[PDB]
Amino acid sequence: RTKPDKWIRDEIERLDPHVDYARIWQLTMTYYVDDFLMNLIYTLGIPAFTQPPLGSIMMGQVTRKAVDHGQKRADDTLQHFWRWFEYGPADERAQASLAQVNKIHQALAKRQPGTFPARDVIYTSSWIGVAFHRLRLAAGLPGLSDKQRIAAHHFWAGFGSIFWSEDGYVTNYPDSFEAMLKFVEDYEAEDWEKVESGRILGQAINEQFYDAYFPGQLRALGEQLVLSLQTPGIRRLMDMGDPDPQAQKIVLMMLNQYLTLIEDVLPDPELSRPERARLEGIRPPQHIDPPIAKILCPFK
Amino acid sequence: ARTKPDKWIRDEIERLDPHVDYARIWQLTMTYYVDDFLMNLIYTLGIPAFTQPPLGSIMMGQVTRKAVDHGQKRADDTLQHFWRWFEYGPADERAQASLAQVNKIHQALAKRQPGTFPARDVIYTSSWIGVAFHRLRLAAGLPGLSDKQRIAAHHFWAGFGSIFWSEDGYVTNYPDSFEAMLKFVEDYEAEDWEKVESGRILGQAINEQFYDAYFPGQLRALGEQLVLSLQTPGIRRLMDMGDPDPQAQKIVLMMLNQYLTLIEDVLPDPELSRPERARLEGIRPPQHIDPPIAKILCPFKG
Ligand code: HEM
Ligand code: HEM
Ligand SMILES: [Cl-]
Ligand SMILES: [Cl-]
Ligand SMILES: [Cl-]
Repeated sequence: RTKPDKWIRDEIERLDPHVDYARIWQLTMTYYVDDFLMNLIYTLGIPAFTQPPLGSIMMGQVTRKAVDHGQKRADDTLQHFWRWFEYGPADERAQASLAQVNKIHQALAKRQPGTFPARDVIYTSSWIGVAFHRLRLAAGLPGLSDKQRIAAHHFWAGFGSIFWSEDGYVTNYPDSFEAMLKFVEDYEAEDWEKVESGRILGQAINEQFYDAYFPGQLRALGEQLVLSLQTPGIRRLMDMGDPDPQAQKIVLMMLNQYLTLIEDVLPDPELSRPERARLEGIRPPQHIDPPIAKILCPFK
Repeated sequence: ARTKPDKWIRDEIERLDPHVDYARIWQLTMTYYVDDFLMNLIYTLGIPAFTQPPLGSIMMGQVTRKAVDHGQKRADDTLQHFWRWFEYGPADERAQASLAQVNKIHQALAKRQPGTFPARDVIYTSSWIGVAFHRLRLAAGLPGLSDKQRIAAHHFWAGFGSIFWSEDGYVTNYPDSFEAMLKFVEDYEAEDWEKVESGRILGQAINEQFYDAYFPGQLRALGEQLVLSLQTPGIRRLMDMGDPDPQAQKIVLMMLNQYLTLIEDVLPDPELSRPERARLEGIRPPQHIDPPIAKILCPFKG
């Protein structure tokens, strides 16, 4: 062992959340978090991101990638997310990945105008920046600490500034973590039109998670986990159904206990998950190097 | 298309006669709610128990080396037999022909190293398996096997005993009840077994197979707490496994309690046993490949 059994909490406490926001987000989102939890977040996220009809149409009907190749879509998305999370928006390795995502979105926008308003870039990024926070609160665990919240804000405000939308690069971002939460909650309270494309996509997204981590007879358990964590508003909008009240209390407690065990009790990891992944003989699919492009709009 | 009611397994046991239908009751106890993960957990807890006698850890760890050098294959190969026995029971030719193969294996091993397969150890090992889920449940704060499950488990393993070869002959004189099986297991585990390096080496390779299969990379620590929380204090000391972190132990035992509660009491019962489910998959899962068999020499009588 190179490090003390407990060092992550302490190292965050030592850092400045206004300067070291990249490092704090990395410590928050890439050490205790593994491929399973990161997949859980993506699974909860895509149906949130696609509350606008044009988004569920785009993914579910137009490209079909989530429906016909759900596993590849999940792996492809996460290759980018892990890279961003490891290095942050000031780093060229993350920026060149984002440049590729911007190029993808730009071509999609020509196929279907109105799919990429800045509103949705703010929402999606804000969702991700508060995701683990909200998941923890749903499981009865404490929210992110003061420094984690401030860092998460600066991290996502930073990525916002280099994130393309049909309204241009996202210059005017929520002002604080609390402002990100309120944006996400306000957006989720909007009167989105309910559409069959949303149901179809939500189901394909859910099934990817089940197929990866809860195969065969385990499906039912995995379903309770997702339906226990997905917001009531998004479940209704996408016809996902509702958790069994008894199962929900149990699965949330099990998630609570697992996170408690790895955070408070068992030794902290010495390396981030991406680092661990790059030591494996075969590169795990979520940790393959994302495709990159020319950096057009550099971080300021 | 649900074919069965959400809850039918408990009720089916309740309708059965544990003195006649013991094979079916054991099947309902050990092959529906149990999956490959839990079955692997039972194997992992079992081998170091079975090898408390030095000659057993020597045989597996030094002589054949299979559990040390090919742990995953050993686990799969053992469980192919266990699932088959559990699905059909000792009165069934399919299980008998598998056991005949295991008897042949043990017979050749016993010639290589006499004293490795006394009736004592066949009784202990089979009794350990017959009370394994019972003890695991009690360790996790759940109720033990029900009246009929206990009776059936006894008859099941008494039956297998009668066709199980040992160096003292086929095991005719078996513990007389579930309670007697539990006391035999407890008495054996209280014995003053000689502590030997072969035991440490084997116990650690057994543990590592489980970690490698279900708790890879950073998950290992969690997997270790699970095993060390369930393994008996006596066997941990004997095999230098160490002791669980008291905080982690309480957490992992509650998580196991809750998972079993969820699948048993809350979520719909499975419609098919795990072997049945397994035989529907495009590729046969390794635990559920049909075991190697031999000619039935000593047929079940009862
Ligand atoms: C909100 C509206 C958005 C829509 C409708 C959308 C849709 C898509 C589509 C259609 C793809 C191509 C793969 C496919 O056919 O499914 C894609 C790729 C991607 N998007 Fe978005 N996106 C949106 C916003 C965002 C945001 C805000 C992020 C990140 C913060 C993001 C991250 C990605 C990544 C990393 C990929 C690459 C995945 C792959 O190559 O399959 N998207 N998106
Ligand atoms: C009492 C001491 C026992 C010892 C030392 C022992 C040892 C062994 C050995 C060495 C093998 C061959 C595979 C290897 O190289 O590891 C084997 C096979 C097997 N034994 Fe035993 N055994 C014992 C008792 C039992 C009992 C009581 C059962 C079941 C109730 C059992 C079930 C099996 C099965 C299913 C196999 C086949 C696994 C394979 O082919 O890899 N053993 N045993
Ligand atoms: Cl953070
Ligand atoms: Cl299954
Ligand atoms: Cl890892």
